[PDB]
Amino acid sequence: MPGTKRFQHVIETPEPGKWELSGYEAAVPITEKSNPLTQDLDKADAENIVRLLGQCDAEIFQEEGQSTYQRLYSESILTTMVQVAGKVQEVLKEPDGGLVVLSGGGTSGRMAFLMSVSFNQLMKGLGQKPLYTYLIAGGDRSVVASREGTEDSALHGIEELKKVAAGKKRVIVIGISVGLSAPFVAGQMDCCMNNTAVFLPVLVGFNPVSMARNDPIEDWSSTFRQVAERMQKMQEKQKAFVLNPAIGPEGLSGSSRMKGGSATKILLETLLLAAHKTVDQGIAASQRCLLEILRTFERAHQVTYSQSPKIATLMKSVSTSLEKKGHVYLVGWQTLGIIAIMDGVECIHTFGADFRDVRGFLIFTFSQEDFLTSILPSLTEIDTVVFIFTLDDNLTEVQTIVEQVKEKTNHIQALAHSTVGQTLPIPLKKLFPSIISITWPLLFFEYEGNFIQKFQRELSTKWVLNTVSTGAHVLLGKILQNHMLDLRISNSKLFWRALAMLQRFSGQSKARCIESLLRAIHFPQPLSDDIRAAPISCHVQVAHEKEQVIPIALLSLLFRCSITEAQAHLAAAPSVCEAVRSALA
Ligand SMILES: C[C@H]1COCCN1C[C@H]1CN(S(=O)(=O)c2cccs2)CCN1c1ccc([C@@](C)(O)C(F)(F)F)cc1
Ligand SMILES: O=P(O)(O)OC[C@@H](O)[C@@H](O)[C@H](O)[C@@H](O)CO
Repeated sequence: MPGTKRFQHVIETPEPGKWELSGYEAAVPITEKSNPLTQDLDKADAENIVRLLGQCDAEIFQEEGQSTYQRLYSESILTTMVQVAGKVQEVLKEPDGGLVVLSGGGTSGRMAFLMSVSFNQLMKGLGQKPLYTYLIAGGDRSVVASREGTEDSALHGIEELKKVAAGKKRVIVIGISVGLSAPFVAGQMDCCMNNTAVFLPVLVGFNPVSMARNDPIEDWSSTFRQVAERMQKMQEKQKAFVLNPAIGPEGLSGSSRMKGGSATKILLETLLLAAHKTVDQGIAASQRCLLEILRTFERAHQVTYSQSPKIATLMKSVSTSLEKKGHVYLVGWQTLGIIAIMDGVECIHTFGADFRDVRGFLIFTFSQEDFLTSILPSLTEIDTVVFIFTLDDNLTEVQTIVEQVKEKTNHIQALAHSTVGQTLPIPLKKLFPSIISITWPLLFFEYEGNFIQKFQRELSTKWVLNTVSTGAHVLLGKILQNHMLDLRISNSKLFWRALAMLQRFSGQSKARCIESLLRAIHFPQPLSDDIRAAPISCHVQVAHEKEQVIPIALLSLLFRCSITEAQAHLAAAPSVCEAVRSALA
């Protein structure tokens, strides 16, 4: 029938009580799963939220139990990390005609950017030509923009790869897709297997290959799963690699910007840094060198979340500023500035928030005075302003801007990284009464710009900002249990996540859920056979432009009513959340 092909991969909705027994839950990719720890995230208070998300983040370092999926510390994974460092080494010995690409969509693309900068610095600091570069779905401007739609083309990913692999003789392509999902990466990886003489594909994500994405890609013949299954066979001959530990579900279901983006840096910084740090020693990469670095990243989480109460407080101030109708400014220096901007942008698609709601700033890339003349005047009693810096930064540029921001605002908490024994100038820096001081041990670093210190600090800032941006929105009641129900469908994965949320919350059949979603997307047009049979990209392109698609679809189903009736009910209610929750009662 019309649509049977498009929706063939959709598993039927199970009867109540058989969600486990039907085999449905076992087929939900780890990355999309409901994290049991956060079943009541929507009820947790600020302090609980910090705790629940700290716990979730800790899962990245949890070891493999006794049958079960491999994890970061499992020997299969560390062995693979070693073999990849090794391949990275061959290139590093032979920089002429060598390149190393880090590629991903969305937050994977953002992580790829940071890491390619860092390792480019490191080879500069040694006076070697930079061998690294990034590739992000939608070109360079996707780094600091919400552009969720650009990950859905495999030809675009291959094109970008073609641009950059120029007339190189030896290219390593690290395809990063947390969900082993993005069509952007799948075609990069497949292209690589078709020219092994030059390309070496390495795929990074956090699903087992048997849960890799398997619905058709509109511009490509193979699925991500097939691609990944074939790379896995190539790994026996060391011609492709898959690096895919389970780190457990996200605390907000499917929000791979969080653990996924964290585990991406942890995993790839660890392995790249081992590789460099051991080439110049005339030693192979070994599990032992990786381990040192992993354990440092694991200390970094303990260090970070020991500041929990102050993280919770900052969340309560971010949440208030937004509950009223203020704005939140995230102001930071060098790469923490960027991480800040990345965080604020992700809030647009993640929570349906305006670009002003949580915005990042680097010293998007504004000057001391420029920020002072331009942005400073727009501030107000109710806003929250966050400063994010090292004691190594230029604290005279820092102290100025806080001086000036104190005038027009008082909610100004801050996030300061220091190596132990450094002191915070102005002991009357009770400009910041209750700072977030993260103090780091002394570690032995033989490289120039202390990269392990950079990586620690970036990760810890990432975690604080992610937990804050995310907690602030849950407190406002925008999250339903641990699901973001009212997302904007802006790519095929989101379209599938929407369909899944409909099955999970209504309990009704696949055909009904699908019908209600398409009716909601295409209203006021009725369901035709063309619409039913359309590529998912047509549904996406229409939904992207609307509001409350998913909640309307769900109300239609719960009330067993039309779209006209569900839209009128939604308008009768005080809020979307209240409409939905009271309909769920
Ligand atoms: C639509 C459902 C059921 O049929 C198979 C597809 N399922 C959706 C899964 C996976 N999709 S995906 O195909 O884009 C993908 C595969 C691999 C990486 S992405 C994404 C969303 N999925 C999903 C999401 C949420 C659920 C929930 C909502 O049931 C819960 F979060 F609770 F698990 C279930 C499945
Ligand atoms: O790395 P993946 O699974 O290919 O996901 C790629 C992107 O969709 C993802 O990073 C998304 O932009 C974030 O908003 C998820 O919280």
